[PDB]
Amino acid sequence: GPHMATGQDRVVALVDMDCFFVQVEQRQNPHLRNKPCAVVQYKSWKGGGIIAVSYEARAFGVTRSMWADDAKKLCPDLLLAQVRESRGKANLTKYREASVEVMEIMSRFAVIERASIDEAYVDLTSAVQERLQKLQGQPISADLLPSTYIEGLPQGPTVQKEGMRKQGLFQWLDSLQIDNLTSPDLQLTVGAVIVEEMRAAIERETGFQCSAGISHNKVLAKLACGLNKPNRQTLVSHGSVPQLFSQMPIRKIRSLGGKLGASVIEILGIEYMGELTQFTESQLQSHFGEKNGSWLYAMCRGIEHDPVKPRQLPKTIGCSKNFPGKTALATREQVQWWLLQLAQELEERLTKDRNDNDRVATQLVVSIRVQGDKRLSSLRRCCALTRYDAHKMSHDAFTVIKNCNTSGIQTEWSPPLTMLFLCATKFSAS
DNA sequence: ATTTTGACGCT
DNA sequence: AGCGTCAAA
Ligand SMILES: [Ca+2]
Ligand SMILES: [Mg+2]
Repeated sequence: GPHMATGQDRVVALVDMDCFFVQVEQRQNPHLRNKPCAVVQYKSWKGGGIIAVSYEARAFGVTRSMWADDAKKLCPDLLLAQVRESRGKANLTKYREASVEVMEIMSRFAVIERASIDEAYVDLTSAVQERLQKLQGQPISADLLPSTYIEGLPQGPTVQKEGMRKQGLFQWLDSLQIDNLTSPDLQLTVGAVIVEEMRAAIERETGFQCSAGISHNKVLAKLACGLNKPNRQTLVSHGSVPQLFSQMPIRKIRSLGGKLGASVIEILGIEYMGELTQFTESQLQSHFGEKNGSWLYAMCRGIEHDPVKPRQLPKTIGCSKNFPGKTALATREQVQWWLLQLAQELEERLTKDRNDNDRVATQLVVSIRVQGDKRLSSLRRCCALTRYDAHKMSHDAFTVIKNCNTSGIQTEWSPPLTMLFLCATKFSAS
C-alpha cells in the first residue's frame, strides 16, 4: 500500500533512428529517398549482405541478414547503397559520424546514454520538473504532441490510424491532473512534449527521422519506442503496464530475447511477461539467480532501476573481419597482412578519437575465431597499447596470437583463421 | 557465407 | 584476465 513503490520516480526516453544507415545514404543521394532501398556490405557474394532496409522495402518482405540477390527476388526494383570499403574491409565511418551529429543534438536537451550507433536513452526528470514550473499550471494542448501515441488508448464506449492516435491522445489529455506537479502521468506527458521538441530538432538539423519511447525506466522506454514506428513516439504509462504485459511475449523485453528468456518460458511454463507476477521474488531468484530474479520480479510489474548512464561516447573502438568458408587465413603472410589492415583502420580511428575527445586507449584486445568453432570468438588475448602505431599494434597482436598456430610448418597457419578482431579499450584522459 | 560492431556479467 | 550473453546497423 503506502510503502509499496511503483517505479514512477523518473522520466526516461529512448530515441531510435528509423532505418538509420538507409537514411544516411538517402540524405546523401536524393535518388534513394522515398524508395524501396537497402544498405549492403560486399557485392561479390550473392549481391552483398543487407544490413539496413527502408520501410518501403520492408513492405515487400526485405529484411536484415538477407542476401541482396534474394531481396531482389522479393523486390525487383530494390535500390541498393554499398558500405564503403577501405583497406579490403567494410568501413562504417560515415554512419559513426552521422551518429555523432544526432548524439550532439540530443545532448543539448539532457544527459544521454549512447546505447548503440543509432539509439540513446535520455533522463528527462529534471528537464520535466523545470518545464512544469515554466508552464505555471497551464494545461497541455494536443498541438504539443502531434506524433505521440498513448499506449492502451483509445478505450471504452474512426477507422484510420491518425484518427485512433488523436482519440487516444484526447482521452489521455482530458483525464490529466495538471494541478498536481507530482503526478507521474503529468510528468510523462511533459516528457513527451520535450521529446517531440528533441525529435523536431534532430530532423531539422540533420534530415533524419526517428521514433521514441517515453516511460519511467529504460526497459519500458525501449519497448514503447518500438510500438509505433517509424517517425512516431509512444508514451507507456505505469497504468498501461498490466494490459500491455498481458499478451507481451517475454522475448520482447530487453535482455530476455536470448537464452535467459527461453529458460524463463521453459522453466515456468509461461509465455507472456504479465504471467511473471504470479511468482514470488524468492521463486524467481531460485530459478534465475538473485540478480535476475529480483530484476524479473520488479520488471513484470513495470519497475526497473537501471540508471541512464552519463556516457555519450563509446567505451571501446574496434575493427574486425570474417574470413568465411574457403577464404579462411592459412598462411603467416595472410594473417599478418590482415592484422596490418585492421591496425591501420584502428590507428586512424584512434588518432581521430584522441583529437576529438581528449583520451587515449591503453589496452589492445586481440580476438580470433578458429575454423570449426561454433563460438563467435575462439581466443582473446590482451597487450599494452602504448603508441598509436599500426605497424606496432599489428606486430603486438601477432606476437600475442602466434602461439596459437598448431602447424608444424614454417609459413602455414593451422587451423585456418576465420575471424580477426582488434579492439582498443581502457581509455584514460589525455 | 550475415558482417561489423558495442556493453556488460561471470568466475 | 578470459569467456559468454545480448543487442545494434
Ligand atoms: Ca533504429
Ligand atoms: Mg536502434
